[PDB]
Amino acid sequence: MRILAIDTATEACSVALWNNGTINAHFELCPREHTQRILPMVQEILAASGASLNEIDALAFGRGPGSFTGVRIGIGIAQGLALGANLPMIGVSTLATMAQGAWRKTGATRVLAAIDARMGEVYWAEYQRDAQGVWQGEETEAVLKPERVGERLKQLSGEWATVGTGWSAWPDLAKECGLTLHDGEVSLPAAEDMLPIASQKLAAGETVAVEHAEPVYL
Amino acid sequence: MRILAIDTATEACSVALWNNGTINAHFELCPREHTQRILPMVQEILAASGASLNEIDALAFGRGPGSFTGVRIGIGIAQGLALGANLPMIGVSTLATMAQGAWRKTGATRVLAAIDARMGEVYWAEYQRDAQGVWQGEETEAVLKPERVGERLKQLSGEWATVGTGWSAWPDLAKECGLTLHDGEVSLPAAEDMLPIASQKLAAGETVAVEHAEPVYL
Repeated sequence: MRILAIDTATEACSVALWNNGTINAHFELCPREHTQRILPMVQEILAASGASLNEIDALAFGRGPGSFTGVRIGIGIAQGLALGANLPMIGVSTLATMAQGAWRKTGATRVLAAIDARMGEVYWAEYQRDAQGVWQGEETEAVLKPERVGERLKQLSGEWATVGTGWSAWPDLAKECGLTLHDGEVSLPAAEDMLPIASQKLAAGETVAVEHAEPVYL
Repeated sequence: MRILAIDTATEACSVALWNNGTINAHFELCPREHTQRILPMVQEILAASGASLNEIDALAFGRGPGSFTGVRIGIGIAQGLALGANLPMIGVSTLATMAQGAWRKTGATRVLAAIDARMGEVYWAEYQRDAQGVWQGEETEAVLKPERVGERLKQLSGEWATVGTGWSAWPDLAKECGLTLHDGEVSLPAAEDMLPIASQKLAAGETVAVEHAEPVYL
């Protein structure tokens, strides 16, 4: 089947289409104005793989956390796209997406995701890929102050890969914790990494109707 | 046939559905966050008239002028909705929409539309309904300084109905011009008034594909 993923949760916007494993994706840093770029990206990606919106089985959307406005804009477009085509929707975490990206690029299986939320906050998550490739640790997603993150890091063990803008925003985090951290090579989520996660949810039937697609509230 | 109109160009957001003349509409003042309200409004309206998105013949969208961000958000959702359903799109002017509203509520046939654009500017238009009900004067749409509007008013004649927030923002306009002005009873556009205009365009085949739907640039 086919899965179309869309992400506009952060400073970047991206689209990806999954077709029996074969991926078609596009990623670009999105200005303070995302909306104007999604639709064209979507139509390009669909055309590239010779697919119609009505031929897609599910539409994966970025449920955040991240930009309050950006996350909601993306969900809005996604719903529009899914409603007009009667498509089931799949919410995917921005933090989990970056973790999958770390696995894709560096083979990391334990990811500490930290997003530099404005005004001194950070969106945090501790993700660990299990044997079936499902990222465990969604219950750890939270919005914390740098200080509490530093506190959290002292309770962790084993090695981890770091992903997200939060690390460069608060360089003391990786420095003061006694953990062995590796660079996940992921600063921002990419729709292409949303696909593997959306597919596993589809396989389990964890989808939502258009009217129930919403942003995560941490 | 059926026409679905959506407007989020100004401080208000609205949706309306035309079914062989029978209208179903909803209007509400939209906060600094519109996106979150459109989809539900759309699904409500479609359900109320027992219609599916795929049963609609055209999707009318607010092409502005108005909020730079608001206008683009609306177009984005509309495109999403139209693409997933393979629907032809119809751009409708925010100023013309308010003029149609004035005709609906007061029978006005000559409308001076003025929108209070931020930072001391005003979106302006001189609209006149012809015998077939088509609003002539689209070529007059422009972004002007209050002073130039006052200047423009001195070149006009006959009576006019006033619509838009621009009049209350610059009360000297109606006071210093020698024109007989009547209250159009319309401060903000309503999707329901976009319908008659979208229908005439549909009848003439003046529609655009999803990828060509864009905001007006004054």
